[PDB]
Amino acid sequence: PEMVRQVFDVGPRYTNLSYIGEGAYGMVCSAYDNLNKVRVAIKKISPFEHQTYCQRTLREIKILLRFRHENIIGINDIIRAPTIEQMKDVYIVQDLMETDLYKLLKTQHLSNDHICYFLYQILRGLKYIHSANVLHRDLKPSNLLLNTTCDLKICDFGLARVADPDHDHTGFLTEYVATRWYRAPEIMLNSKGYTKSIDIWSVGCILAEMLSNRPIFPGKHYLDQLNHILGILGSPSQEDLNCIINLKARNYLLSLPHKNKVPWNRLFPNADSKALDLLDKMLTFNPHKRIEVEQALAHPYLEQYYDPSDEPIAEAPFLPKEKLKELIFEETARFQP
Ligand SMILES: *[C@H]1C[C@H](C)OC(=O)c2c(O)cc(O)cc2OCC[C@H](O)[C@H](O)C(=O)[C@@H]1F
Repeated sequence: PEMVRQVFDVGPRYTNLSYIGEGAYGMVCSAYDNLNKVRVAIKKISPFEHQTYCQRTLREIKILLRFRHENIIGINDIIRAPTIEQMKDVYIVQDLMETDLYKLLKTQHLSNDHICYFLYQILRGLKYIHSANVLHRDLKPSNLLLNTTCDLKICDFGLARVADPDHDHTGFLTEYVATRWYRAPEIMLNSKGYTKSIDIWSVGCILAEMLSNRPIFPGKHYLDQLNHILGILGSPSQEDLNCIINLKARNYLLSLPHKNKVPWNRLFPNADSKALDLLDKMLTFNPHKRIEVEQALAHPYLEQYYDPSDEPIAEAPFLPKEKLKELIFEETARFQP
């Protein structure tokens, strides 16, 4: 088997490997597809020792095999051993992109036209995801891939879940898995992240980061994340506080000194005014007042791209590790000769 840094056993169809980056449970390589005569991306996954890893791998495979959308990366092939006894790793083959938005923002300033086009494609993909009753729950620059002509695709459904708004309520300061800087304020107050507004907040954070090439809320631990959010949004209104019935969460907010809102055009003096208007509506403190994906697509900032007939929706909306390995084996059987 061909080896990189680690067994990367994808031959003989896929040859001439090059290291790219990292997935959750293994590395990502580029390779030559000898059948299709094009280079592809391959992610190695080794989840079978841990139950939670098998959960993350199975649910992502299930979601991506049903999804078909121009702004969501698809699974072209899945490589694994012919038997459950022999399969230790799984390889996911996907289109080879040029970069991810995290790396791009490290060194490239975006024109307003690029910001607009990137945001349009994120929301177009997100409309499809949400139309399937699915939440991505970990949107961030490193999970957005771009090709050489700036077509954008959403990657990593590792933390995705079916929406469950009737069971979203939780206590104050309960732990959360998704990446800190892109967490909506209600995660730290009273939300399990089971509603679609959790994704819109992350997109708002991504928009702000495209405007300035730096994360807008770079919190350095759990409750510090809320410090950063309130430091820019200012203190929540009485009405928004009244929507927080949990006493521990509400009294925490009531204990804070008053904070003024920082105007978006002071933070982003170069930004298009329409982009800042949409940014404000995505980074709304109250999740029930936060703009939804279809409203965001219809916002004037995105007028040159908006076309609901060309923004498709899903046709079909949505355990011991040994049973999960068996389910992963079964879910990947369609790609076997
Ligand atoms: C999803 C992982 C897929 C395999 O990533 C890619 O396809 C991919 C690509 O085609 C080109 C480049 O330059 C990077 C890349 O993935 C980078 C890894 C990414 O930031 C996350 O860690 C992922 O795993 C990704 F969402």
